[PDB]
Amino acid sequence: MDIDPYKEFGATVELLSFLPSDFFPSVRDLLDTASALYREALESPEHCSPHHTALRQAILCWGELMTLATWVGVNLEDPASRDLVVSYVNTNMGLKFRQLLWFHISCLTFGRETVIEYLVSFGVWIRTPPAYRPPNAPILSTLP
Amino acid sequence: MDIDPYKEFGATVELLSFLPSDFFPSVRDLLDTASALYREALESPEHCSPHHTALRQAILCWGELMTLATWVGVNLEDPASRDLVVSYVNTNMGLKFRQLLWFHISCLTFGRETVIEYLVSFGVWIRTPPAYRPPNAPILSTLP
Amino acid sequence: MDIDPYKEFGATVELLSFLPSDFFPSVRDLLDTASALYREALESPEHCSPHHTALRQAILCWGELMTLATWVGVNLEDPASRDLVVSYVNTNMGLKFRQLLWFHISCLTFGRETVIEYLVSFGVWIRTPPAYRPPNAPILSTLPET
Amino acid sequence: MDIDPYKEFGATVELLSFLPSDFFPSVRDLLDTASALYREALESPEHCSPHHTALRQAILCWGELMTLATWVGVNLEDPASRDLVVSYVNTNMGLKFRQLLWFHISCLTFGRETVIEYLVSFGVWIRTPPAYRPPNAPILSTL
Amino acid sequence: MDIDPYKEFGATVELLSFLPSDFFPSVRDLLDTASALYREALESPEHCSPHHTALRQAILCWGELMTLATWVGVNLEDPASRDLVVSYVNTNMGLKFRQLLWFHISCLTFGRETVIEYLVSFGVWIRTPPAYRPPNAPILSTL
Amino acid sequence: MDIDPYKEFGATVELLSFLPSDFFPSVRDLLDTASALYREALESPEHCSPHHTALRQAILCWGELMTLATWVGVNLEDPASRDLVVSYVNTNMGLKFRQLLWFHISCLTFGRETVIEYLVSFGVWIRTPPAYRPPNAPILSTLPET
Repeated sequence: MDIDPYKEFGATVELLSFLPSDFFPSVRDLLDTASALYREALESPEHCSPHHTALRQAILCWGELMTLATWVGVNLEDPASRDLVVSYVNTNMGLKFRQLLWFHISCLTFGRETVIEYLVSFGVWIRTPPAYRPPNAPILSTLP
Repeated sequence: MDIDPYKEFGATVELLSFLPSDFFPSVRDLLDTASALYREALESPEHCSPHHTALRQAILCWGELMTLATWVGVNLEDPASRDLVVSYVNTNMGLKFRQLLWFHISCLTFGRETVIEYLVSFGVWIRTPPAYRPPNAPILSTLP
Repeated sequence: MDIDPYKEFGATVELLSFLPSDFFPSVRDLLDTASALYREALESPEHCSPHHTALRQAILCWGELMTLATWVGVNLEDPASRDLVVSYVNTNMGLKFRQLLWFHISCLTFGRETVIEYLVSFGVWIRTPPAYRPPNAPILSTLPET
Repeated sequence: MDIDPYKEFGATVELLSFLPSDFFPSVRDLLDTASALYREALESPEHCSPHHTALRQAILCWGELMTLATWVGVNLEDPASRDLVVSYVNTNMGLKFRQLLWFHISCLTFGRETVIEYLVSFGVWIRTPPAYRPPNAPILSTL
Repeated sequence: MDIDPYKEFGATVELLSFLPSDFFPSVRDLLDTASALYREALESPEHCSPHHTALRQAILCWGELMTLATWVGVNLEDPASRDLVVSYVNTNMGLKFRQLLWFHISCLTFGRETVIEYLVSFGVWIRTPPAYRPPNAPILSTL
Repeated sequence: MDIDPYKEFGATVELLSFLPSDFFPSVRDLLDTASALYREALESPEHCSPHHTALRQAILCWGELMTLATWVGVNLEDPASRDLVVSYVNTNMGLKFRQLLWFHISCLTFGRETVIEYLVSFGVWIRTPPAYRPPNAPILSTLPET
């Protein structure tokens, strides 16, 4: 099996792997934004859009990892391996979760084509020397 | 946040929690069946159906848990906590994964309404005393 | 005040008395069925039918007895008395509770006319000696004609 | 299963919490009024309103509860246990029966909206300080 | 900036000066009635009337005031100061809250013109000499 | 009782929480702005819009706290207690007062949709690391299309 999580939405792992790994925001901010903007539609009994299904699945899965961390924070005596597993869970899967949440939340708000164009724009802007690029980096916005 | 993984497809956690916990098949059989029957459509660049997106997400997530188990099978010295975490990962999340995979694979093949009717049928059939129920339990099939 | 639970629904008590005592499912199975199949409709602020209203009163009449069962545990300092009370409440009233729930849920799930026909047919089967009786009793299901 | 006894009739336990428990009449009076005003209807072969179904089921539950006292009277071998259970049954489980009977008799006699408005108005009377509260409490009438 | 709390609803502080301060009910009753009659509407995602906006803002201000007592309880190091401020907050600033809550609940229940007429009529009753004043004060009803 | 000030106006608290604490003007500047721009409309006997009614309650809720500030001065004979009370009242409640006034006055002066769009856009700018962030933050203004 080879399931690419971005192949049905028109992107790839390489494209999202184009931008540096520190450009994505924290998990808490993403969850706050999602709850603030789309909770109603995320909890309805409707196939609102293909993005809603993916977001629901991802949040449901993250809940189980959180419960696992809480359980292993009690059931396990040794604090050495406990800390190691906690850090692993909060870093390795956290990066992927951050990328997926960022992509889906941005595509719901600004539209998928705009996000796919912005990826290419920022990737090129960040690699050309500074003296020959515009001083202001691109940013997603709605007001003119 | 309250995301029910079955609310957009017309079911609930209670309904799927109606049938006993031992009725679902193993993970390996489900993966074999999925690979045999729908790999082509699962790997295309198309929003084939809302079920394909959920299956892709679930398989992608299960891959990370498998990689985590492999990593902790080496990086961790103590075999006591290692075994505990391995068993936890292979049981607690395994049950949920089995339920979700069974539901989606059955709904792709036989249709969602048929699976929702079969749930109710089997749940009632299993609770009435034996002397007053038909000796043959219901089963999903295609041939007459 | 002579009141019969099944008279406004087209049935009677003598019709329902033919069924054997071991025919009915246990209370926990009936509660699980009712929950899983009608939680949303049983909590709505809307009238749905006489069956829903009839069930919404029996469920609460049983819950208060369930609380009474626990109450006597920490007030009555006599194992014999508490055991007798608990067993009486859990058998004598439990049988009627099961019988009522089964009838209402079967009217909900299969239609009322089908339930009445099934009862009429089961009576005949149960009233004949086993020697001349077919080994298998009737089963409840629906028919295309309605 | 989180079921409200009045959710389907346009009220809730919150609204009925306005009235004190010393306001409802005894069981005997409530049963007498029902037997004098609606016996034939309650013994009919069909349903007339959701109120009739509710009253029928409540009266059946109360009768099944009353048989329990008679049983314990002759099957229990201890006086303290033969009295504690009877007192509990006749005092703690009679309050809810009184409230339900009052609500369902009043809704059949005067009308549902009238009962809702009567509760809303009694709340205002009971909330007022004594120095300004009238001496006559609101009452239900159908003249 | 010379703003009247009731200038936009057809009344003034002059009219509300007819009623004595011993006539209004306690805070608990007023909050209970609101929670029992208008909770869902007050938690809605849109405005229904100017009364809902006023009630929302007043309840928020009251809650922010209530947190102050809890804070002073654990951050003040003196008993006299830990009591004087609490007494002030709970006695001097509760009167206005009671008046506003009474006005806004009564206008939603019975209607604005009814409240204005009720105030005008209560003035006449309170102004009369005792030797001729009736024993029953006017009351608001919706039967 | 869960009540949110900005829910009937199309916004939320999490949306407004992104703005930094030093973004808002001081209380005296907001009061001067409100006076100079809407004294007549805020004293009229007519309903004008939900914004005017919302402001007319907050102004009085703040004035009584302002009076309370003075009252404790001539009753509490303890510099520490009075200073703690005054500072708490003038900071903790002052921040919320400023945040509410700014939002309502900005909805009055620029239109509500513009305010919501500006908040949505400012969040994105503030959520990115400074290294990849343009030096200048967005500014609030109106556009011909409406």
